[PDB]
Amino acid sequence: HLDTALVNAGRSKKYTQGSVNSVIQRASSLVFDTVEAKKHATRNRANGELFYGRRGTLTHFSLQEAMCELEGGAGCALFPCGAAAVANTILAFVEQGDHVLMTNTAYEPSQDFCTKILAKLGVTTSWFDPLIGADIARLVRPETRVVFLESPGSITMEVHDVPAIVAAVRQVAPEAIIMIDNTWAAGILFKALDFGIDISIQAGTKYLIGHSDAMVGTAVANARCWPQLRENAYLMGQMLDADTAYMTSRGLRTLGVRLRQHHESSLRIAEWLAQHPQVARVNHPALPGSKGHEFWKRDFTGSSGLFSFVLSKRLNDAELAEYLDNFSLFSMAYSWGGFESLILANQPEQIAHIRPDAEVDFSGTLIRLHIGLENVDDLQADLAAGFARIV
Amino acid sequence: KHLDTALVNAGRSKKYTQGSVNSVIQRASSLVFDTVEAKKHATRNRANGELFYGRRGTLTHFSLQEAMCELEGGAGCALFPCGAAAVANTILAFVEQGDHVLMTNTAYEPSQDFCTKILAKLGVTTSWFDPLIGADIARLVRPETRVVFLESPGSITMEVHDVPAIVAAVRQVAPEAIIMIDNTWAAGILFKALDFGIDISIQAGTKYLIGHSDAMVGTAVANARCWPQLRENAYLMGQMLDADTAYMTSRGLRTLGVRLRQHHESSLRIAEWLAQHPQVARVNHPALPGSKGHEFWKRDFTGSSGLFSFVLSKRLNDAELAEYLDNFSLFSMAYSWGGFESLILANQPEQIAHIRPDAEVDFSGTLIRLHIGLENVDDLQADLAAGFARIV
Ligand SMILES: [Cl-]
Ligand SMILES: [Cl-]
Ligand SMILES: [Cl-]
Ligand SMILES: [Cl-]
Repeated sequence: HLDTALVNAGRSKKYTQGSVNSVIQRASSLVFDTVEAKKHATRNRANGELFYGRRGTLTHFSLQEAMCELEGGAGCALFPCGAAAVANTILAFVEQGDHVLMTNTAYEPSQDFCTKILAKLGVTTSWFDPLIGADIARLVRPETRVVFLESPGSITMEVHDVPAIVAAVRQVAPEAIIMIDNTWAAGILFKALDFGIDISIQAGTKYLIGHSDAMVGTAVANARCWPQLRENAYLMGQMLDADTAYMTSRGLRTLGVRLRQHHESSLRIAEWLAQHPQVARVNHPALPGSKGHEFWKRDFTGSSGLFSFVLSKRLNDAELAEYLDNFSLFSMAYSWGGFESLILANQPEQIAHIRPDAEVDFSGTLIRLHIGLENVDDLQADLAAGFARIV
Repeated sequence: KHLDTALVNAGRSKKYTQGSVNSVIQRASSLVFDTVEAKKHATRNRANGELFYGRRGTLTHFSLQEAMCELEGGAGCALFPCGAAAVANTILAFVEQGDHVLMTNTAYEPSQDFCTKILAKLGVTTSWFDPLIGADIARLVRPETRVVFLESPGSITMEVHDVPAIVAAVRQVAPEAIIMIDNTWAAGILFKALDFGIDISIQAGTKYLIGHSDAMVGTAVANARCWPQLRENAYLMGQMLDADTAYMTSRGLRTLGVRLRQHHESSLRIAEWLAQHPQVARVNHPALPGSKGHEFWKRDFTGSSGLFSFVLSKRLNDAELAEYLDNFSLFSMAYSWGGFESLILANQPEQIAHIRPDAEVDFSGTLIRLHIGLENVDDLQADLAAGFARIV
């Protein structure tokens, strides 16, 4: 069962050496006792033998083993943050002339990587609606090489129909590299590699770490794509420091108890918001009526704590400040996936600007919440006080 | 005023240290905005030293960036998870499809491999030059040459560029070229690259900045002209350094003086002895007279580090290689360098020839690269002497 796997994944004796957790091996240089030992390490430098710190130490090997088991992949590449994982995993599979097909609900830095970096390297990008399902077939070009998913979407939380998207992509381009940003699910609430996706990318920064105090990107690839991902990310010098690798493994151990609380609390708050006269719409994958909710219920095994809702009106700048500045428990900050609750606002035109090939369908101010581990009645009380300030 | 005082103090402003000697370690992704106005101010200054997002940095990163900018005389310092990431992403930040990169053929092998295995498929071509080409590099600059990549001394074989001659030649034919250098051997301070008209000085902080072989970090200090593009394009690739390693890099600066002076004295003494040794055909140490580009090192550097190489009087067969390398008492076989301990590695001539693109090597003996650590220099010499005894 998954809770037993979260506790045990990666904690083999060769990495833990008697402690419960892996050792922390801090290292650039790794010492070869003999020429024959150096030859053996050289041959196995991509297969978990100590060779060089850029390839990893015992601590990295342990985390890689854990992520491969939890996400069901053949290998796991480590990056200094989620944006690095997205950028470098896409880059590992394109050449000049290739085309990228990305959901227009992709995390904004992911879009910006395509339009600002890939574009000047001769790699084009086009977009698709997250609910496009099987109609994505007509958007696959002869030169399309990567299809990039993100389910639920960033900020607006639309859930893909991945079985329909994958089936349609494979009909037109069987050898396409299908990737997903699986951060919201922490890679475990949606088993992407079981759905025909080639690579599952996460900002471990969010729920894997779970305490908002470390940054880490991971990419777990199937056997078909792992050697190319591994070697091309390595050619860009991509790695994670040993101590953060340790903290990522450590975060796995409480991921189950944390996510169950994030799910329980955020769904309760979402249900209350959906009955609220000052709320026009609630974008929570687990709430019935939300875009792609039926796909979430069929394809996911749980929910995390991040969602959004649209207010009944567009706040003016004075109301936005009166609303946001005076919360007692919710804090304004970027990122999410930690133990504390956060709030951020976007006006409709701010979302429209980052929805290429699409138009927004709401006019109220959008509020994105991360529901942390605080008492749910206290968080509700905080939100209710905010509603009172803008009524 | 002097460098040792700067190494002790660089980056240790009270806003970062907050009462302790060293900067605080601020571990964060989320950084909290008290008000909408505060978020607006942070957003405007997210590339200007104001707390905004962990990917941009915390106080710990700002402290290190301030120190690197001061020590290397730059306008900004980008941070990367290792030196190879700094090289790959600093080159990538300036190239576009159709561009050409002109790189010394003595570049660090992973830097070459990035050019030929990543850049090539992105429509960016790379060609090479001999490290001693000097002013004759002009004829190699193409209309599409965007980056000129130096590494002085070179990897393994330690040839020192004539940077003034190279830079003047490039500027004459392509003044808008981005001139970069991998300045790792100098720890960015023994050769003040940005004072020589180089645009960006890159370092594997992994080596002498960290100084204990237990953290990986890359840095790239850019001049005012190139800093905004380096910064924003490295950021779009998600390049950053964890807060704790940033702290350890700043911490390493504090002993960088006493360490480098010991590495210099010990390695030059060993090089001088190797140069008199009948079992040694050539000593590649930038500080040793007669070494390739030594006169440029003496004119343009202010010190030496502890990494160098020498060529044996013969090519060792595989049995001799094991007998030699396996039985050292103090020197250890490992990659990397710049730590407190001494290391040894061997390369056959054809191995080096393979990583000298469009070029041949000019020696036939087995090449031995040494990093001279902080051990007693007489002990290290005796260890080498015992090694010579095994292959005589
Ligand atoms: Cl195909
Ligand atoms: Cl965010
Ligand atoms: Cl020019
Ligand atoms: Cl090395």
